[PDB]
Formats: sequence, C-alpha cells, structure tokens
Amino acid sequence: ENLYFQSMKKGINRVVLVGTGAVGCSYAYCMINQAVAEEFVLVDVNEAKAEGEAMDLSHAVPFAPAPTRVWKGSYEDCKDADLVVITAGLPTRLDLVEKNAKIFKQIVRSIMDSGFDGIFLIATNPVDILTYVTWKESGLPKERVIGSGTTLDSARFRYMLGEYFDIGPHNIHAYIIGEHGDTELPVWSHVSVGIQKLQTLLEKDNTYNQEDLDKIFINVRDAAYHIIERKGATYYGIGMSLLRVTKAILNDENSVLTVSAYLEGQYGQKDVYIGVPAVLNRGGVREILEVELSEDEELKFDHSVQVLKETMAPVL
Amino acid sequence: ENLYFQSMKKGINRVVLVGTGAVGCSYAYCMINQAVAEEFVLVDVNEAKAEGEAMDLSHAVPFAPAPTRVWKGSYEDCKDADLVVITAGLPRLDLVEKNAKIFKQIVRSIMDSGFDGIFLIATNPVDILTYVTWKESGLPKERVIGSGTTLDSARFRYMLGEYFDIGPHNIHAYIIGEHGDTELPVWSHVSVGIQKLQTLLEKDNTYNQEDLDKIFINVRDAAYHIIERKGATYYGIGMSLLRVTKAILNDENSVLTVSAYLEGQYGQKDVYIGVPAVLNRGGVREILEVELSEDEELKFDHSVQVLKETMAPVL
Amino acid sequence: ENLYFQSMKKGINRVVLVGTGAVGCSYAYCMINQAVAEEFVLVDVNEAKAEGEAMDLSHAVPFAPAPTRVWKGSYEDCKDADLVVITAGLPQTRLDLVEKNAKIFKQIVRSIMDSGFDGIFLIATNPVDILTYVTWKESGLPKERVIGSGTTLDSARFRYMLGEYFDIGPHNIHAYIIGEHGDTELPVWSHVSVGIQKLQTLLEKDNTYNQEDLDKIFINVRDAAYHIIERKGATYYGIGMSLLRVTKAILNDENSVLTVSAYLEGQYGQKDVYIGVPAVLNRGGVREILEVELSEDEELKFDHSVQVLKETMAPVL
Amino acid sequence: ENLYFQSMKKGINRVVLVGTGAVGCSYAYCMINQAVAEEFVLVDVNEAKAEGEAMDLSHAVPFAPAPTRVWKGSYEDCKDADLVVITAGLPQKPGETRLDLVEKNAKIFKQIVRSIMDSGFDGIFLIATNPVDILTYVTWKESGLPKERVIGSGTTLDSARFRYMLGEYFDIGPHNIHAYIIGEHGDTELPVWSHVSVGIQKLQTLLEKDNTYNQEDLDKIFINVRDAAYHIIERKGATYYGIGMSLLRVTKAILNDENSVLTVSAYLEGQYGQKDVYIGVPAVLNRGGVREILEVELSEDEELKFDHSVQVLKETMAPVL
Ligand SMILES: [Ca+2]
Ligand SMILES: [Ca+2]
Ligand SMILES: [Ca+2]
Ligand SMILES: [Ca+2]
Ligand SMILES: [Ca+2]
Ligand SMILES: [Ca+2]
Repeated sequence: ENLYFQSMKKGINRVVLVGTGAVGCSYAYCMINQAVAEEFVLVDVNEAKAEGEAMDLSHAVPFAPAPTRVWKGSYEDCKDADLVVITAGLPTRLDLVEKNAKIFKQIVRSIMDSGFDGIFLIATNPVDILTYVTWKESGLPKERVIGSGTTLDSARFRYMLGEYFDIGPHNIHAYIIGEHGDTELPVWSHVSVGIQKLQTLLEKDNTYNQEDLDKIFINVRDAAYHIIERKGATYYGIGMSLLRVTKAILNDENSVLTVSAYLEGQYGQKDVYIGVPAVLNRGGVREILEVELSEDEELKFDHSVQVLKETMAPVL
Repeated sequence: ENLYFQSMKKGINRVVLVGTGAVGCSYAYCMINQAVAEEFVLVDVNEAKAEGEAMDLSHAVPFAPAPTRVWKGSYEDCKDADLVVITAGLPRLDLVEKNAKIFKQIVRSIMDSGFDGIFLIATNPVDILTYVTWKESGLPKERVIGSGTTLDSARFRYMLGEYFDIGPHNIHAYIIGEHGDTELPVWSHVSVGIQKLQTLLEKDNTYNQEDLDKIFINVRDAAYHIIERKGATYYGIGMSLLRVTKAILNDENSVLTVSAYLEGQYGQKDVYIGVPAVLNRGGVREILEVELSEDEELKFDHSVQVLKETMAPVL
Repeated sequence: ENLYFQSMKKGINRVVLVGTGAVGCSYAYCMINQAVAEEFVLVDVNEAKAEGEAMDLSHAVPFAPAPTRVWKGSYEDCKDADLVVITAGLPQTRLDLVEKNAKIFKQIVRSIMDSGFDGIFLIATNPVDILTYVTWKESGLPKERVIGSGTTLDSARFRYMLGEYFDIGPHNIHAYIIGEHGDTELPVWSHVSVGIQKLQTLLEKDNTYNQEDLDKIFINVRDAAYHIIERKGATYYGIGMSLLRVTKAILNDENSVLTVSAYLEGQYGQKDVYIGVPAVLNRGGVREILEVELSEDEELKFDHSVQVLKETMAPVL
Repeated sequence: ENLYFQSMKKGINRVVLVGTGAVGCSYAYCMINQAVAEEFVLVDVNEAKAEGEAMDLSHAVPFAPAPTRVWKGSYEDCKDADLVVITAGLPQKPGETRLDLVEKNAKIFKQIVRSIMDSGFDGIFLIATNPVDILTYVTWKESGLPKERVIGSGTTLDSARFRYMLGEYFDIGPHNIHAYIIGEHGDTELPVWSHVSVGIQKLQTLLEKDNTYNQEDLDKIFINVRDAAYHIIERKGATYYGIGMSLLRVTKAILNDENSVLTVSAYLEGQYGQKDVYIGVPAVLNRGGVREILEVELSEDEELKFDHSVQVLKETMAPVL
C-alpha cells in the first residue's frame, strides 16, 4: 500500500528532459504524439520557459493517441527517472568543450545526487565528448551513458539516398560513423538499397556513380548549414532521432542505431565515445557492431578518432 | 496505364500547407509523427523559410513510424490536394480587414490551380476568415472548415481531468461560440467519464462551481499564460489541427468544436462559429445542437452578435 | 552487472496469459499488433498448443510496427510479471459452472502466487465476476489489483450499435453496460451521450427516436454472443480488443474509464461483490469506482443483478 | 451534391476480403487494430460465417485506437474497392495430387475473378490462397488487368520467419535483420544468403572474421522456415497469425504508397534470367501495385535453386494453364 504506490511509480516510464529549447521541445512533442513514456518532466535553467513549454505540450495531450503526463519539474524529478535526456548547454572549439564540461559537471552531479540510476541520453554539442564527460562524472557503467552521435546524420543519409534511388528511406540501410561533425564518414562499403548491394549497383554501369554519391554525403555533412541558412535554427530532425533512441531504450528493442558509444577494441580503436552502429535495449548499449571497413573508411575513422582525442586532450 | 498513374496520384492523401511558421510546422510534425497523409506540401511567402522547414521536417521521416513524402511546393501542388490547411496571414478590426484581403489572393490562386478538396482555416480571427474563405472559394459551406474552439475544448478537457483526477481522454467537455474572449463552456453537458457534472455538483463531493469558474477563465486565458512564458504558442494547435485532419481524411464521423456554418441551430444563423460538429471525408456532416441552459443560451447568442458586428465593416 | 540486468527485467512490461485458446490468443494478437508489452508469455495446460501459438504469433512480430518478445512459458515467469491475464476455463446449471472453475481458479492463483508474482490480475473466464472474486480471495491481494473484464465488451457492443443508430462513429458514443456480465446486466440509459448530446433530450425533442428501438438495441447486445456463435462457432474478436483495452489502461497508467469487474464498497448502495461498474483504471489497478445516480428502473435492475450474483456465489462461496 | 458524395467514396480506402476463414479474418483483425482502411468488407460463399465474422470483428472497433467500418457485403461492393484480398480456397486433402489442388482452385479463382470484374472493380488484387504464385497468375489472366496490379503474398511470411529466427540467432531484433526468402512459395523456395545483413554487418564477413558461427546452423535455420508451417500445424492445427500480419504489411505498402520492399509474387520479365511467371521476389510496392522488381546478383548456388524453383512452377502450371 505504501509499497504499491512506490512500485507503480517505478513500474511506469518517466523521462526527464534537462534543457527545454527547440531541440528539447521538438523531442517532447515527438514523445507525446507517439505516447512513448507515461511521465515526461521538463527542467530548464529558465523556470518560466520550461513552465510555458510544459503548458503548451500539455494541451496537445487530449488530442494525442493516448495520454502522457507532462509537467515542469526539477533535478528532484530524476530519482525515479528511467531516462535523462540532456540538450542543455551553452554556445575556439576548446572553449566550447571546457565550458560545457563544468556546466555538465553540475547537471550530472545533481541528477546523481537525486538518486537517479537510469540511462543518460546526451544530445548537447559536441555530443561525443559530453557523453564521455557525463560518463566520467556519473560513475555509471559506460553502456548506460549514450550520445545521439550520428543517428540524425544516418537518417539524413537514408532520406537522401532513398531520393537518389527512388525507394522509401525505411528500406535504405546506410550509416555514418565517427565524431558528429565535419570528420564523420559515410560507410559506402555497407550501403544497402533495399536488398541491393551498393557496390553491385555501382558495378552494373547503370546511371549511378560515386560522384553523385559524394555530393549526397556533402549534402549530409552540411545539412544543418542549409537549414540554418533558411529558417534560423534546426530542430525537427534531431527531435525525431532522440525519439527513436528513447523507443530503443524504453521499449527494449535490440535495435541498431549509430549512437555515441564507448569503443573497447572495435574498429581497431578504444577509449572514446564515438558514432558507431550499436544494438540498444533497456540496459543501454548492448554491443557495438563491428564491420570490416574499406581501407579508405579506416583512414577516415581513425582520423576522426584521433582528432576527437586531440579535442579532449587539453580539456580533460 | 496513362490513367492508372493519374488515379494512383488521386487515390492517396495530399495535404498542402500554406503558411509555414511554428503553428504550421507544429501541425506538420504531428502529421509526420503520425504518418497521416502520404504527401505533405509546404508553401509560404518565403521560398527559403518553406524550403528550410521541409528540409528539417523531411529528415524526421526516416525515424518516423511510416513514410510521408514532404516537399516545398507552390499553389500548383494544390490541384490534387485533398485538404488545404491555411495558418498564414499578417500580424480588433484593423487586423481583420487585411487578413481578409490576403485570403482572397490565397484562395483564388488555390481555386485557379484546380483544387476541389476541403479547406481547414487556422488563421486568427479563425471564424471570420473561414467565412471569408468560403465566400471567395465558391465551395459548399460544409467544405470550408475552421479550427474554431477545438483547442479550447482540449485545454478545458485537460484542466477538468486534473480537477477530477481522470484522464482528459475520458472528460467530455466543450467550449462553443467565437474563438476569443466571447467563448463559453457548456457546463450543462460536461461528463466526468460516465458522471454528469451537475449530479457531482449536487452531491457531498469536494467539488464546487467556483473552482470550475476559475478553470474556464484558465481555459479562456491559457494562451496569454503560455506567451507570457515561452514567447508563443504552437504545440497546442498543432495537434488540434492534426485532430481535425484525421477526422476529415479518415472519414471518422467524429465530433469536434470546429467553426461550422449555422443554418438555424442554437437559434442563430449566417456565421461560421465554434460549435460541436460531426466531421468526415465530406467535411462537416452536421452541427450537433444541444439544449443549452438559459445562461449558456444567453452567452452563445451574445458571441454570435459580437461576431457579426466585427464582420460588418469588412464584408 | 546482475543488479542492472535484474532492474532491466523490472523496467520493462511483461504480460503472462493463462489459457491459450480462441479468446487469449485473439488478445495476444491485438497485443502484438499494438506493441503494448515488451514481453508476452503464453501459459496453458495444453503445453503443445502454447508452443504452436507462440510460434505462429511470434511470426507476425517482424511485420508488426514495433517488436514484442513472445514465447511459451510457465507460472515461474510470473515472478517479474506486471499483469497476468487469465482465460482458461470450462464451458457452460450455473452452479456447476461455478464450482468447476472456482476449483481450477484456486489452483491457478495459488501457482501464480508461488512464483513471487506481485502485479495485477485480469480475469476474463466466464463467470467473470464470480471468478474475479475467487482470484481475489486466493491471492490475498488488494482488491484494486484484481480485476475482471466485466461488461467492457457489452459496453463496446452497446456503443457500436448506438453508433449505427445515431450515425456517428462509435468512439463518440458514451454509454455503459453494468451489472453481472450475462443476462442480468443492464444498460444505463440515463447516462447515454451521443457526442455532446444527451439521450433523454434527444428522445424528447423534435425527432423520431423511440425507446422501443433502443430497448431492442440492448437485447442485441445481450444476445450478441449467441448471435455470433450460431454463425461462426464462437465469439472472440470483440473480447480480445476488450482485453487489449483493459491491459493498456493498466500498463500505460491511463486513469481511463472502463466497466470492469470491480469490488463494491457501497457505491450504488451495494457492497462486497465484484461486478461490472464504471471504474478508473491505472497502473495501481482500480483507482476508484464511478458512482452515478441511476434511474429507479436502473437501480431496481442493478439490485436484481447483485442479488442474483450473491445467490449464485453463495452455495459454493 | 452526390458528385461530392461519390468522390468521397473514392477519397477513402476500401478493402474487400474474399473468403472468411482463419486466414482472412486474422488479416481483418490486424486491419482493425492498425486502422489502415476506412472500409472493410467480408465476402464468403458461406454467407452465415461472413455475417458473424463481420459482427465479431465489428465489436472490436470501438476499442481500437481509430475506427473502421466493417460489414458483410458482396462482389457488388467491389465497385469503389481499392483492394480485393482473396483468401477463399480448398485444402490439400492428404492423398490427393497437387494437380487436383491446383485444378479445384484455378476454376474457383476464374469465376471469383470474373464475378469481381463484373461489379466494376478497377483496383488491385492481393492473393494469399495456396498455390499462391499459380493463383496470382490465374487472377491476372482472368481480370485482364495490368501485371503490376495483381499481386500474390509470395514468400513475404517466409521472409518474416527468416528474420525472426535469424534475430534469435544473432540476438538482434528481427526488424534489424535484413534477409529475404525468394522463389515459389513452398518447398522450392530459397534464402538469398549472399544478401543477408545483421544490422550493418554482412553475413559472409560475419562468418569469415573469427567465430563460432557456422553455416551449419544457418542452414538449419532455413530448413525451419520451409518447415515452420507443418511445425506450427501439428501443435495447433492451422497456421494463420503470421500470414495475417504479412497481408497487413503488403496492404500498408500499397494503400499508403510506401515504395517499400517486400518479397511478393510478381510477374517476371527477365529478372534473375527468368520470365513469364508470377513468383516471390524482392519488389518495390506503392499505390500502383508493383512498381519494379529488385534484381540482385545471386550466388551460383542461389542462381541454381531459383532456376529449379521457376522450372517446377512452370511445370506445375502447365496442364491446367
Ligand atoms: Ca520506471
Ligand atoms: Ca509502452
Ligand atoms: Ca486524394
Ligand atoms: Ca515490469
Ligand atoms: Ca478509394
Ligand atoms: Ca491512412
């Protein structure tokens, strides 16, 4: 009775969001449309902002498929949280990192000091390093701190290829790996067009070419640029990527997503959170999927890894 | 072969959006999250704003439940459109006169595209502009629809649900009249699940009309409280528009407080105003009339008269 | 390590179905179509039948929109279960029906309780209200955490048939059947709404509706199973969706309103029996019963429903 | 007025299911849970059954997340139908030859199809009845319709089972296993081992980089797909839940214009070096039915077995045309 209330509270899915701007709120609105989590709690530096955001999302619930309980809370709300999503943060690359780090050192401490023992999903930029921070601050197993990594980049890549191959993006199997940013790399060697092998379609002669494909990846790399170019900021893209990861985690999917994950030998690399294809479930990152990269992608991946470690080097 | 392509194109659902701000884009993201329509086309005065918005939205598609084809287009894309949603305009009587003029360019162009689907108008002052849209289009009145008081009903349901500790999906509650300060709650027809509100307010329960009075004021003035805090409102209506669109596209025969044209119901006529109405693939099937309490009947009649006075110098 | 792996198993939803016939496997199918549980365990005396259903049902999973893990298991798997749904039972005097299944049910519940189960029971086996009471006694569990499907489907049939009559979709018909699930149950005519509109005002204002039609509507709801079973050998699609819907109210902590078998504590002037009534369901089970003021005709009939129920249950307890 | 009302009837999706047994009604049940069509019509020779299945399925509608209009109807109702799903058929009674199985259902199909075309139907046929590839060909002949708009369920369920069992084996959710069964639905069908992915990973590379995994287990996994129906069938009588979801998924690709990839029975025109038969192959489906066949470079072992599959299919079809 005393126990059953406490168990009911724990048996449902609570997501706490920390950082309630457009990326935070785009993701929340995704959660409400799809009714993923029973409780969804908003925490911001700006009280009013988070209060107003929770009001506006709350009014969407009665026209949704099913209820979510959406409210403005605080670090306190994280105790029985299954998942903590952090977009929160502030704007040389080192100044960005070293600032976000101390900011993240406070955020994480308070969440740990709440009795939180769930999963972290880190969406703040630079995502790969801040996931590493969150891990190195939380004291949690490395499989339990996750970054959005190159998921959105992979989605952008699938959309674009689907267009180029005139096929639904849901049937395009395509991945980008490495650090999220200008050093990420398309895994051409493992692109599938439905059942079809990219390299075979390239073999055949038949209007496809690596030149059209290179253009596609640059269009991925610089997507944010174009949107920023054209509406001021970007959020709809990541909102849905953060949702897909959350489903993977909360609904224990064993699904493959290119999250920020900690390498322990795979791809010949280690000691980094980096974008790689990984199986996700209720426990977090179950395993990183290794593939034989082409010698070219190998140089590209290894280069991404070493630049990342160089970015961390003076900050940690 | 020639025909089958043409008919396949027609067999699916195309939604054109005209007006691509937060309100428009929140609705678009709801359609994408929920994969309602196969084609969703964005048009705005800003080529680049519509282009960026379709880019950002399109990259959500590969992680959505099912595909939608999302692109930036033009009034041209309105020809095979099943539903045109309009949130557009430019920022009581002053605003009304220009919004109306601009709506005459918008509507004509869409008509001149060969469009013969349904209109959903979401631009404030919603009730007047739905009337405008109708008067310009030449379409039957049941095929031009406004968002009306759907969002105020949902807010009302959300708050009552809190008050009664019950999911809002089980609160049956409506606000009718003109969307704005003149709207009114239909207390006489509020159900708390199975429970008649009045029978709860007669019992020995901890409820009282004064708590409820404060709830409607909190409903009426909700968007003030939200703007005050985050700078605007768009999530609320985004889903309200989603709801109307499903009712229409999926032929639901479902009841929603849209803006519909009165031809006698509630003792009133010759306005589009918020009322409970059955929607389906054909638009507004019928307005549902209820015996309002004497006070509810007095407030509805007032809302109507104010509306007509607002429209008088414009029409 | 182990402590995270065990918390993982708690941090997902698991349903275990006892009885894998027509009814439970239909429920299973909705549960797979709708991706409601991460885990779905089929239990049955006919151990081969459970293996085959789990095989056949699992095969639908890759083409479902989201995955569920589905396997034939045992009562042991109830340890971390959030909900047990029981459908096992012996077909149709009423008194013999009751003894045969109370015996069965007592063994079922005891076995479940042994594994360490500390979740919610949902009962569907006819006689539903009686068997819900039986389960409550044997489990020792709080009354709230023990629920029957009650008249939820009668209620659904009622809304559908009313939907047809008034020409609006059934999701907008607000209407309830209450009482002992069977031929003593009743429609609460006094609290039927057609969208925003009240049934009583509709019958009285300027139009052509008559209670005569409406009374027939209830008889079709009451005889529906009979009407179905004569045409196609049993009724099961409707009941599956009923169970889907009760299951979602509990696991998704909805606080929604369903006419499930719920434990009376003086609501409607009656007490100390399980019977179909409007209840509010959440993750804790039944959060509260919703009492309404029944017309004197409805109160007479609910009274009768409760007295027959008590008289049916008494000689066997 | 009635030109809007008539256009409304076109602006919604209507499916008419022919045959209301275990298979068709499981499909119906999926269709109701997922709110995929506005209208759903049950048709059956045994008019009693269709009436009660319609009643039963209808009663689930109010508790579905969204509504569907469900009724027992007739061929006449195919006029504005978008899709006719045909599940009517006759069992292969043990002791009888396939040629009698094929023959019973060729004649029945011919008249069914003729009856349908009569009412004015101008939509797409989805066929599930055994023999699926052969009966899809029968429907194409009789309807006179374009090859694209006449589709069988093919190996789609086999592909689903393959993914499921491969999922269990690699410990990844099936939705992330990209794997395909092709050929004639039955005991000549084959897995395209050359084109199996486990998430990102290529099955060949997975085997080649150090491991326990051996093709030996995988070969066992494929045998269990081919055999699964009989494996399910003894433990519970008939198999239907899987095929119901398969029909749901193909319906969704067609009515929702997905351009998604599904191993349906599709009319070969030189792909895989074979032609002029309906057979299970990876195809792109949208609102126009089959948009195209996706040809892959099969292994030599795969190319041999697909040759055998088509050769046996062509030979079984012959004496009954
Ligand atoms: Ca939890
Ligand atoms: Ca869930
Ligand atoms: Ca259309
Ligand atoms: Ca659990
Ligand atoms: Ca149609
Ligand atoms: Ca649809």
